[PDB]
Amino acid sequence: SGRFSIKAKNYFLTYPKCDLTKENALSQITNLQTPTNKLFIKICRELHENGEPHLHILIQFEGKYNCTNQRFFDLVSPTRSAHFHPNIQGAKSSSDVKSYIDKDGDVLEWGTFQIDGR
Repeated sequence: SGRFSIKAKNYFLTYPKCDLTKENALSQITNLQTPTNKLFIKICRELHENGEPHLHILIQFEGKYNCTNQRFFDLVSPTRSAHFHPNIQGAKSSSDVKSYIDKDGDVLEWGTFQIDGR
């Protein structure tokens, strides 16, 4: 009846068993346009206990972005003719992002984050 429409300032992409690198995702994500504006970009890789390679992404736009289409975050393999459909998730938190941001460790840092208000 309804449609998939997400509206949040924070968005998290999850790629299950995705052999996609942070560089490719960083380039694709970075090259990924938005109706708002891309501020900070945090890409961290994580492997599941299932032995499947997972990737984590955390971006924060200056304004609330409407992710009512899972075609924008559509990442494909630039080395293989395979497409991947990441799961878009809206962070109901605000600063909580900073908490996770602190949790560094072999990750790609792009852009500069800025918490509006205190």
